[PDB]
Amino acid sequence: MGRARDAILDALENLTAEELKKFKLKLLSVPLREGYGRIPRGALLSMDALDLTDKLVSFYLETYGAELTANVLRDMGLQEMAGQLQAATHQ
Amino acid sequence: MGRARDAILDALENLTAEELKKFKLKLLSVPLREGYGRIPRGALLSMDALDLTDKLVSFYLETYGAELTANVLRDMGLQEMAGQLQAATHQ
Amino acid sequence: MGRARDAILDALENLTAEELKKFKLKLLSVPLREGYGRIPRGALLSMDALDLTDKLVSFYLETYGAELTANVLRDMGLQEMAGQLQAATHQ
Amino acid sequence: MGRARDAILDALENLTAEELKKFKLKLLSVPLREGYGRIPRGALLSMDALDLTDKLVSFYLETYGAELTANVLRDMGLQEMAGQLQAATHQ
Amino acid sequence: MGRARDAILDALENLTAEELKKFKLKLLSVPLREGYGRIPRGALLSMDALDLTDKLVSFYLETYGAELTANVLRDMGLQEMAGQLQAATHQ
Amino acid sequence: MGRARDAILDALENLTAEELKKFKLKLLSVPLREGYGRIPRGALLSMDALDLTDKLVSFYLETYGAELTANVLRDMGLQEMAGQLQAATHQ
Amino acid sequence: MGRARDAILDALENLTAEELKKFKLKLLSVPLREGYGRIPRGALLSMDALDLTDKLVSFYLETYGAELTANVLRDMGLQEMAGQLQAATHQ
Amino acid sequence: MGRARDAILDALENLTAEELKKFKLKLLSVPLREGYGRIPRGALLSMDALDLTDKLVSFYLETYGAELTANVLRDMGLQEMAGQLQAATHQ
Amino acid sequence: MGRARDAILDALENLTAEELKKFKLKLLSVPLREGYGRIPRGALLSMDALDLTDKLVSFYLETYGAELTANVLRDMGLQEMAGQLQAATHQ
Amino acid sequence: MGRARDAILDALENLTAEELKKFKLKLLSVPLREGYGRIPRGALLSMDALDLTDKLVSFYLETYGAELTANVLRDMGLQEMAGQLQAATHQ
Amino acid sequence: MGRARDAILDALENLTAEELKKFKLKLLSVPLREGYGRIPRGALLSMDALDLTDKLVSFYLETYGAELTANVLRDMGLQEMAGQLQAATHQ
Amino acid sequence: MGRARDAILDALENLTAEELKKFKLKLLSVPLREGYGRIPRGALLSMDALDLTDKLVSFYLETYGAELTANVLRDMGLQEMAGQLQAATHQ
Amino acid sequence: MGRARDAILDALENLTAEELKKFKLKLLSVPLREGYGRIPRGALLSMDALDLTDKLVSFYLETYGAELTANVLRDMGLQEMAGQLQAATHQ
Amino acid sequence: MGRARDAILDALENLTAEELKKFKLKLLSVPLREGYGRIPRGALLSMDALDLTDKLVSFYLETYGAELTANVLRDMGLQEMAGQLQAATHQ
Repeated sequence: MGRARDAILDALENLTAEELKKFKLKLLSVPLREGYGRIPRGALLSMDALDLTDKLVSFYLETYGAELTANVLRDMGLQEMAGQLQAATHQ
Repeated sequence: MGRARDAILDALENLTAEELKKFKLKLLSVPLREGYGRIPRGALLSMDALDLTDKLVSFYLETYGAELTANVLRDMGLQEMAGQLQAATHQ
Repeated sequence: MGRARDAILDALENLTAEELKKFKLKLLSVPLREGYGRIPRGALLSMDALDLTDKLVSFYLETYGAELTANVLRDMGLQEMAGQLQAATHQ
Repeated sequence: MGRARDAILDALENLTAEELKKFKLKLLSVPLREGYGRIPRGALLSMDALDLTDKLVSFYLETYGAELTANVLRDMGLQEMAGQLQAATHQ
Repeated sequence: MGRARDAILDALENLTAEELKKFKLKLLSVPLREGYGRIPRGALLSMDALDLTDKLVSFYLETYGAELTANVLRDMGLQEMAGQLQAATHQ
Repeated sequence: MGRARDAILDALENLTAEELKKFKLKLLSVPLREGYGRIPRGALLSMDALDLTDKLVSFYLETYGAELTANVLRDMGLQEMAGQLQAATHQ
Repeated sequence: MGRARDAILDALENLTAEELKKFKLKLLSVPLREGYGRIPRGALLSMDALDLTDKLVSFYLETYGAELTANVLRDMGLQEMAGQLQAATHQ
Repeated sequence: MGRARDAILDALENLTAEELKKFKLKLLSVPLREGYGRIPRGALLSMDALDLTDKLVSFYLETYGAELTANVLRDMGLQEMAGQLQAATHQ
Repeated sequence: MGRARDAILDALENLTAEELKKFKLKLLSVPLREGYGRIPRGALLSMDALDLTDKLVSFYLETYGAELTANVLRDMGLQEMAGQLQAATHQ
Repeated sequence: MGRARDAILDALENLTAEELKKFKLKLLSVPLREGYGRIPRGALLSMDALDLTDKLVSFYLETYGAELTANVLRDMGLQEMAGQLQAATHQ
Repeated sequence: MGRARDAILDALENLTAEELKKFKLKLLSVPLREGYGRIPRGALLSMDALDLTDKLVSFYLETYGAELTANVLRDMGLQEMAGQLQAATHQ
Repeated sequence: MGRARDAILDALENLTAEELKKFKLKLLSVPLREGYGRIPRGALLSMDALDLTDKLVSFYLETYGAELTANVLRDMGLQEMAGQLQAATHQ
Repeated sequence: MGRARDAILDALENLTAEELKKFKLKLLSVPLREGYGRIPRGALLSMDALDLTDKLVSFYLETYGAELTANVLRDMGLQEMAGQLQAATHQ
Repeated sequence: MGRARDAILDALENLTAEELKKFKLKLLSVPLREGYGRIPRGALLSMDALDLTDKLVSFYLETYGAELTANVLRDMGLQEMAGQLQAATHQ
């Protein structure tokens, strides 16, 4: 199996309990590519980091999951974690 | 078979674990059209979203089930979920 | 032979294991027209869906069997199955 | 056949699994008028709502069964279900 | 020929597969009037409802058979079938 | 189905979590008219607003439940909420 | 015939299925007086309450069967059933 | 049947979940009179209030069960519940 | 015989107890081609993964069963299991 | 001699006992061509797979028997057994 | 007589009932060598471990039966039981 | 008949459901004396306390069964039940 | 049998519930040696420590199971636990 | 049974939620006498005062459990509670 389910985790474990809430909230309205579903609010607003990584790799694929996570992280301002995630995923 | 069972599921899965309890509680006293039964309290206060959608579509019909769910959601305040459900059901 | 023995089966097979028990219990006290016997308690509380349909069509005629099944199903609130049964049997 | 086997069911399905256990426990020590037996503890501690209603109407007659159910429900506090049961059975 | 042979059947067909065994067990120890024999344990613990009714009406008389069946049903707790049998047999 | 179950909820939702504890505590010693039970401590000291409304409408009736809630709210000082509840319930 | 075949039932029927298995297991190692056989393990671990009472009264006598049942019931802790069984059998 | 099985419940429902664990823990080491068994630890640390009352009235008798519950409640500090239980049981 | 009965299992065994229920629920209303029956609701809402795969390959053929499972999995959002299912079945 | 009795046999042995009862029940109401009799209920509701195949090939002919059993299997939902049966019988 | 009928048993008795169903399911679609028949689905989905071993050694020979069991165990994941079976069979 | 089948039960009944699963798991890898068999994994991971005691006394004799139970309890940490079992068994 | 099933357990019981979730998550994407299967996601995300150890020793052998557990523990950071496991396993 | 399971509780309920964590942490490294096991981290870092007392008196005996608790309490500075525990235990 691909390692992308780990590189996401290392990016979502560096977020404090305050930035994780913001990440989950931003995940509710980020534009999505065609053919991909959206996580329901009831489950999204209660998952912790681990379930979030699992469901991100589940709904989307490894490549698109990593790209979406990086885009959301750069959207909220945190570019250190976003840069680390992009570096880990690309090569 | 009507697709309104999926529309109700897509609306009841966007409610938090606390809003679902409110929905189930309001379902106990909402006025009902004549000839339609009322869900017993013993099972109402224990079902999750999936069982709730199934039993809602079973007890009432597709059209009346969607209408009742929209009315209950509108009553409790959530104006976005009711709008989405009405848009999905009407056309 | 009449097809009413198949419409009842398609309706009693759509009930979960808990609703079938309720159906069998309510079959013990539903009002009956004159000239029609009542299913004994000893055998009724143990039959599955197939035996129940067979005994319903044997004790009661096809028209009255379907009508009684629809009435009992509508009494307990399950009206999707009742409407399906009425549509199947009337025409 | 009398309808008392139904009005009891509607009383026992409107209370959750938590106080159904309390109802079954109270049924072991409720005072009984002479000539009526007591439900054995071996089955009473595992019977669900449907079986409980059936056994209540079987051991106890319709009038006394409804009266005993109403008295037990009133004893444990729930006076809405007790009121509904009295209204249904009395007239 | 006596009609109460039917009524006993109507009383023993309302017993599920469980309390029929209990009825047969109580038939081995119920007190008996003088001049009446006891059913041997070898064949009693294997008969169904029909054979049980036939042998009950054979060993004892029609009136005493009905009375004994009613007494055993009353002693084991079932006070509805016993009342129904008494109503059927006395008049 | 009375609407008094919804009027109480609106009364128990506009008060903060700090005074919900005070309301539940005052509910333990409020005088009660004869024939009505008292909610046990073990359950009472743990239910939130929704279960509290359900239990209040269950143990007492609609009219008495609303009156008791209004009286308790008036006792703890909140005159705005008691007035709103009385206005909703009376007409 | 002896009535102790009934009282024994009244002891083995008011205990749950979880402790019936414990009773049957403990019946395997209880000491016995001389001249009395032991119930075979193959049949003992499968009988229900009724067969257990019948076999207990068959293998042992009325008095010794009741006494052994009371002793075993005391050994497993249940003293209410043992007390009522002794009260029934002694006089 | 004695009513003391009802008083004990009224004493075990007036203490919160945290105090129930303490009660069950102190029940593991309270001194017992001779001839009375001790509840096994495996089942004692998992029962709720209802099963606890049933087991207490089962292993011990009505009077000793009430007395032991009162003594344990007094030892663990709760004097109000112990006094209420003693008042309910003694007269 | 065809190997697609193994791939479907490999897709249905990667779902937790929660989205398996969603899969079963959405299997009740997915559009079907002509000549293909619909799984009865009574048995569908109780099967585990293994029975579900067996029945899916039974009612629908190898290719259509795999395609329907893939479509349903895509509809609920899980496009990781759907992707591998399509990869396995197509070649 | 015609080997259609083997195709019917190995088609009816690929379905569980639960589906065999459904097959036997639906055999009671399937439409029949003129000149062909109907299997009586007395034997139909008791035969196992082997003598069922024997009776199907006896009452009807090889071609008509295979066609009828294929139609019944198709109607009750199993499209996999029906397809292989048609493939075997046609050529 | 060969001992492979025992080595298979020790392999099919050391796995829980959850993966016994998986074993029986995968036995329906595993590739088979030429000249070897397939176990009918009607009986296969109901046998326990002992009947399964007997049928495996009857349909397939000792060596091929052991080899097929080892292959099926390997495919489903369990490589501890498969290694034990290979060690017991080969030498 | 030895009493060691009881001392084991008292040892396996004073430990909660969490330690019972650990006990059963450790029973799969404990070193065994020569000439004694090992309990198969299929049945071991599903038996409760009573079945576990029966099988322990069946496979291993009284002395070795008690000694093995004491050793397993000691190895898994519980030094109180192990000491109690040793005291009960040795003298 | 080998002692390796005990070394793993002691490693998995010394990490809290939050690290067990991380361990089970990293078990979904760890590289695997050829010929070894992967634990299905549906069952993996719900097992506790004991079931996890059982499955780890089941799918992978003792040596590879311990090695993989140590590798995952080092990957997720815990170096004390991995060192203890390696010391227990190697000698 | 010894009273050491109570005095230990009296020493652990006088600890606020802060130094209880310190007590549980220091319980992970306190030297142990030979023959006694160590509580795993998985449970030690989540158990409350009552579970802690139960597991302390379970893993160790009464005398050693009390002595070890006193030693740990004295180690972390709290001498009032250690002195009280010693006074309660020794005499």
